[PDB]
Amino acid sequence: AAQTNAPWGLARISSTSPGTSTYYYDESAGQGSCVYVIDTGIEASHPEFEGRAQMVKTYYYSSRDGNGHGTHCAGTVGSRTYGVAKKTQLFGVKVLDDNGSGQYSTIIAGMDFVASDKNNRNCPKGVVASLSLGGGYSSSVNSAAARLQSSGVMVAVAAGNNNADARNYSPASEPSVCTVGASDRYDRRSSFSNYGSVLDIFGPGTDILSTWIGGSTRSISGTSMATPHVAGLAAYLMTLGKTTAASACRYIADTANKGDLSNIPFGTVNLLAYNNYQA
Repeated sequence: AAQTNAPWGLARISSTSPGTSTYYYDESAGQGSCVYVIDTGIEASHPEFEGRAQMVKTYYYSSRDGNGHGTHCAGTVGSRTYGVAKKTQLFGVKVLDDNGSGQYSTIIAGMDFVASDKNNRNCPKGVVASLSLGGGYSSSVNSAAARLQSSGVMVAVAAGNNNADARNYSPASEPSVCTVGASDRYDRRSSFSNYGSVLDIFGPGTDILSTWIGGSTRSISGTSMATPHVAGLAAYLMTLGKTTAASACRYIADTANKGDLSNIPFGTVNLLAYNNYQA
């Protein structure tokens, strides 16, 4: 399948070169997979989600996304126009309030929630979790992400936006999950992207168009935007049967575009997520 005039990041993940604008992907499109977006919520009524998104858990007075961040990330995972995996099922877990903040204890509870809740859902092709959040190093936060991964969920986490080594941030620094840095449309490391040996992969993160609350759209930047590209890619590849939740991060690294990004610090992987789809 070909989506013309796609957001640059979608085109990038199906291309061996920057500077194109058509996204190419297998029509299976993540059908039969599920992606949990652990964030500020999802505006599931947005026409872009086509009834495939639902809120399953909140720790606050509403499950609605009063911020937009979670809706944007969910759109990059799986919206019809802005998403990588256009037929996946999206499940929202609201661990962040409408200001985008959340206590680590709430975030940990949300990760343990997903590890159990997947047993209440139909995801024959596999389960992914996208975590566009983080703070300073916490062994308890890292352990929760490790448990979620161990339970059979492909965990993708943001590296962080400090232009610093991600070893000092959580869950970015957990070795067993997939830690995602951000790049721009010219294949440069995004100015804010964290780096370091704990990164596994880069995805598009600067000037990413996606869904927003109020049935709208907007372009924003962050490792929060790169992460759902990788989460959606994992769901897509799992639906194709090419990899599993336990092996998808390594597979994405195996099949990435290699050595194409600029301003990658010595010791950080130079790997850009790529779906290797041959039309």
